[PDB]
Amino acid sequence: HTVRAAGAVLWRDAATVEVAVIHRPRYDDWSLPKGKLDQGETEPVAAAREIHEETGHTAVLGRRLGRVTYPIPQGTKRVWYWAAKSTGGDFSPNDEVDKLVWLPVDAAMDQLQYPDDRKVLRRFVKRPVDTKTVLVVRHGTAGRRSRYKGDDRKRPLDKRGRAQAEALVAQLMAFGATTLYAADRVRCHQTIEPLAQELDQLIHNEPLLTEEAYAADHKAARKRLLEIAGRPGNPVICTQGKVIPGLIEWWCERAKVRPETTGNRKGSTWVLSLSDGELVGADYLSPPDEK
Ligand SMILES: Nc1nc2c([nH]c(=O)n2[C@H]2C[C@H](O)[C@@H](COP(=O)(O)OP(=O)(O)OP(=O)(O)O)O2)c(=O)[nH]1
Ligand SMILES: Nc1nc2c([nH]c(=O)n2[C@H]2C[C@H](O)[C@@H](COP(=O)(O)O)O2)c(=O)[nH]1
Ligand SMILES: [Mg+2]
Repeated sequence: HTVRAAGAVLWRDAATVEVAVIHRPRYDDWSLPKGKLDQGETEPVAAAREIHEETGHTAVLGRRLGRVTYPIPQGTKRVWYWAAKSTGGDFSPNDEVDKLVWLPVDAAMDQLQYPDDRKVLRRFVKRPVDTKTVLVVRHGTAGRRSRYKGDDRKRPLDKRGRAQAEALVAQLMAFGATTLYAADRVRCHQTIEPLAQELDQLIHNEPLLTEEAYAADHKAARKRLLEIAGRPGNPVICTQGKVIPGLIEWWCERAKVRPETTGNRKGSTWVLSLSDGELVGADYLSPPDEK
């Protein structure tokens, strides 16, 4: 049995940056802020909640930093970790967490007592952390293709897919999503419509990013993805199953980035972290209703 948790290396400008290390009186330990997923929570959403609950800080998650596991009475503790840039707040000591110290990486490495937290911190320092983010989303569940030629331009999300679309709002907001783009198919727009209502933002339509256009002109689709990525803000781009794997593989190869996880499920998300226009992380997140 797995106990699922998420946390973060929370950081701010004083690598050279400072990172947050917390102390818990119950264990007398120094460690990284994290906690267990609530019912229906995704890891990124739980990470942001637990940072806020334990440190008092809000944050924007960036690169994923790997997974740690360890034995507990209920079975196995599984913790996924993110880089998270502080967006403000103040720590106040309590019975759960009584100290929080901000330290440069080198000193935080000596403060952290668990080898796996230090392993996480080593990942953190390996690559840039002041990153901008592109979120590539496969649209949610939308029934089965018809017997017709083509892909069914107007086929909508199904009930489950509508629920994925609602659940993706918290998921994508965890990464500071600000701009919205969708391939020219109804089911792509509908997946990011709840987020569009949240942000009060319009969704930019992307005919170059449909399965049909990608198959006809893959180079145009590649050029467009980079064009979207170069704009200010953190874009969400919702497209289709034949399009994403190729685009992600292409970008990872050009950048020599190795994804730690891989998939292509309806409602899944690739978090693409960019520093100075170069890809430094490609993190595949399960659909929000898949564990
Ligand atoms: N934070 C942390 N605790 C660990 C690690 N390895 C490890 O054996 N422990 C120990 C410390 C505790 O005695 C025990 C359970 O603590 P926990 O932090 O995993 O569980 P919890 O439910 O009290 O805390 P949380 O998961 O809600 O934040 O596991 C680790 O890498 N990080
Ligand atoms: N506070 C605390 N620190 C520990 C433990 N195990 C451990 O290796 N360390 C590290 C981190 C601390 O800097 C130091 C603990 O000494 P002080 O309690 O004097 O700070 O050693 C522990 O159980 N409690
Ligand atoms: Mg905790």
